[PDB]
Amino acid sequence: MTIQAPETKIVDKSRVACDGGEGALGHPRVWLQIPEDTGWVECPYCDCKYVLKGSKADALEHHHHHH
Repeated sequence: MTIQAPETKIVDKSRVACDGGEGALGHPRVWLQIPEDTGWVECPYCDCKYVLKGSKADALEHHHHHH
């Protein structure tokens, strides 16, 4: 019903100290590891999708591709 909330957030480190959705829906201090293999991790409470800084999942916005 709530269509949830895919909250994309780019982090500097791979292991992210997440919490959850609403106060009563998590927030116990949880650390999720972002795999460079894909570039993101999701927390099924607030649906916070953490993208790794500069990862292949962070290849949006605009390309560069070097020479």
